[PDB]
Amino acid sequence: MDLIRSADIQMRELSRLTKETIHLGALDEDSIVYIHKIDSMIGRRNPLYSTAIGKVLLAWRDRDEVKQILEGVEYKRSTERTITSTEALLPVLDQVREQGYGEDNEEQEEGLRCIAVPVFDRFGVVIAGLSISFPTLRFSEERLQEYVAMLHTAARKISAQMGY
Repeated sequence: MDLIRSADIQMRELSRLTKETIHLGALDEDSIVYIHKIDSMIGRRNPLYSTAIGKVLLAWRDRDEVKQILEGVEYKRSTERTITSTEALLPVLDQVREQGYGEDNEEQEEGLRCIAVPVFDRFGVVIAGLSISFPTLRFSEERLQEYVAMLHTAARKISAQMGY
């Protein structure tokens, strides 16, 4: 597929620029599926509500489609920070749409942080999320903003190559 071929190039570029773990994820019913990865030094499945990619796959969607997708989900509290109801998640999705990126701030695993941005198809629907990992510590608003800016560049190229 063309999405993975374009993504592969831009993900290798982010890995080059950042040395971080880069993922490409897509919606599989009521979970995310990792479809590509470039490692720090693919088929894995994860919750929609605790992943940065999950948040971006939902945030631009019709909010009735969202509540539909999330109907079947059994929320599980992984960590202190995990969002564990639809009612708690919908306001988070508002912020994701507003700011243009989604995050997982130790919501799946202590010590793990991820930041993600939407990848659009030719119609403006989010078809994948493109993310960057993180060990949590050296937090810099500056690192976050630089990471978001480079994700957006990468995603816009992938989307353009999709016909967006």
